[PDB]
Parts: sequence; structure tokens; C-alpha cells
Amino acid sequence: MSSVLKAFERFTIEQELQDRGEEGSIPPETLKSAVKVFVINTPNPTTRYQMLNFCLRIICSQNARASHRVGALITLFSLPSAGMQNHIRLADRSPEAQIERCEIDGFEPGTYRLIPNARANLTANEIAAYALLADDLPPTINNGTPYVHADVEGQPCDEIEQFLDRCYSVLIQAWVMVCKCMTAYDQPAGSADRRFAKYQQQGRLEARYMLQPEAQRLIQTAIRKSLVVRQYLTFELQLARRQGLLSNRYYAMVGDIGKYIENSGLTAFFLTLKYALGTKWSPLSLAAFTGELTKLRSLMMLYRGLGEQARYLALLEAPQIMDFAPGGYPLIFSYAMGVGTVLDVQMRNYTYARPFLNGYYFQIGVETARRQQG
RNA sequence: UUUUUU
Repeated sequence: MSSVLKAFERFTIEQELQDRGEEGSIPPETLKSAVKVFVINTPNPTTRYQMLNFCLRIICSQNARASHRVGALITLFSLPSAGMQNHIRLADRSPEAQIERCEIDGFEPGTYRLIPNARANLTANEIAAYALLADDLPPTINNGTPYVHADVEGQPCDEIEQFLDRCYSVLIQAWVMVCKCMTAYDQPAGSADRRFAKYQQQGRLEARYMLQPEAQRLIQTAIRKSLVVRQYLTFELQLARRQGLLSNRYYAMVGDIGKYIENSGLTAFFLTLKYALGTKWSPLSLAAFTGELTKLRSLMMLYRGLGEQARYLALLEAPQIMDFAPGGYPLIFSYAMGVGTVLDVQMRNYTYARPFLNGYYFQIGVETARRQQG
């Protein structure tokens, strides 16, 4: 019946785009932790550099609460901006965020103890607790410092041009660790080494300021655990995507790495589109499954409806990422994995093994791909 | 649920 087939297409599309949600919707308020973010009002290379090392040591300190790491990360990401407070208002948007700004004037010489501003709220108990935190590095860390080179932390910065080199190298490493914090973690990574080689070749990253892999893994762990930090990083990525050809040294880097962070955790969706709708010889095979084709059409509609934030569904860890899971289109997923194993050597390394992977349509895709080739 | 490469 033509009416039932037309009705079913409409029903399928409606059921999938009914999950778009509200762009400005605010969830019901739930308890949240208080986060203390440290702000430098003026551009002091000495103070800024010190705060960079302080926050790197807080992020890696074993005796540090989740709130302490979250504040240290927000401060570390905000070190480049000329106005720290106005850049921290971006972090405040997070619905799970309750950030308190603390203005720091300096550090006591020869110590990690903070010197709070008159307006800034810092007790003598907190200052001592933070100083003890900044000196609690893990055993896996060598030379008593996060960096690979011992002399780097001790180096004195008296110019803005120096702090910028140090800061941008550290933040390049932090962003590369973001690249696979929610998807790949607690395992050896080849891509991370490749990104570092690329950015050292570009001259963006300096090997004199590399961190130890243990510190990089600790930074990745701290970023993955907090939703405030990951939402703030999506805000920074969207700021980097709005730029034109003319841009700053920092947001050019952030856009370059956002190219690699984009569409993480949606590999099955984009590989299915690529190898099932990309090849002109797939319509003849999958023409029969109209229901799954309508599903993929409604998913391409849902992706556009989500907006720019759709590229960072995995970083944001939003529920709409369950719509793009291949268990809702298993036959076409199977066919596309078959086609892609022939056409892409790199795809073989990817784990396409699923409980629901149809072996018949996998082999249909393999034989179709090879047939066209030979 | 994710898991490749760019």
C-alpha cells in the first residue's frame, strides 16, 4: 500500500528529529561543586609563567580534589587571554559550573604560596593547602617536575614573548590530549606522537617545553572527568571556528587541532555514510532496505538540526550521540564496513566488530568492493 | 557506548 509506505517514511523521520531538544534549554538545577579559578588582572610574564607551572602541578598532584583540578584547568586554558575574568565568563555558561574568580597578584618568592589581591578571597589555611598541593607530584614523574627537561621550570620569564612560547607549547600538548580523552584513553597512542611531530615541524610546539607522558596522561584524565572543562573547551573550539583567514597565534592552533577533535565517537556514522552513500555501486545492493536509508536520512537531518555543537557531541557527552550508534542501522553498517575494509587500509585497524554486525552483508560489501576493483 | 586515519 502506497499510503503505509509514505506514512512509515514520515513516522521514521519524525521519531528521529523529535530528539533535537531545545538549543537554549536549561536543565533542572542540581547540586554542583564550587570551583576556584585564579585570575591575573595584568599581563605579568613572571606571575603568568609561575601560575602555568602552579596549575600544571595542581592538575598532576595525587592529593588533589576534582574541584581543585577543574579550577587549575580553567586557569591553565585562560592564561593566553589578555583579560582573564571576561574569558572566564565563557566557562560560567556551563550548567554544571559554579566558578568563583580569585585575583592573584603574585607568588611568594622561592615558594608556590599565593599572594591574594585585597578584593580576592583567600584564607591562610587555603594558601597553605594550595602550596602543599603544588608540591605533591606522583612517583611516576621524574626530576620532581612535569617537564621532560629539569632546567625548564627554573628558567625565569621577564618578557611577554617568552611566556607565550612556553604557554602555547604546554597548551598545544593539552589540546592534543583532548583530541582523544573521551574516545581513546589509558592505552599507547600513535596519533598523539604524530600530532606533536606536526606541530614541532610547524614550529608551534617547542621540544624544550615538552611534558612527560605521565603528566600528559594525567592532564588527559583530568580533562575527561570534568564536564565543566569539556564544555568550556567546546566554547573555545567554536570561537576558533568563527575566525576568518586573519587570526591570532593561539586560535589558529586551536582551529588546527579542532580539525582533529571534530566528529569524535561518530566514526561508524561517517564511515557508513562514506562507504554506503559515497560509492555509486552501493544503491543496487542496499536499494531494498528503504527503512535504514530513511534512518540515515533522518540522522543527517538531526545532525544539521543540532547546529555547530553537533561536531563535539562526544566531548560534550550529550545523549543525542546514541541516535548515531550503528545498532540502529546494522545492515548498512555491515555493508559499509565490508566496503571500507577493501577501499581503506586504515579502516582495518578500527574496531568495527559488533554483536549486531551481519556477516552476510559484510561479505556482500567486501565482494562488491573487490569486484569493482578487479 | 567508544575504538582508524587526517
